[PDB]
Amino acid sequence: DPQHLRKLLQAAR
Repeated sequence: DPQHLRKLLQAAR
């Protein structure tokens, strides 16, 4: 589930 890896990466500032 790489889609969520990206989502969480996108979550970090």
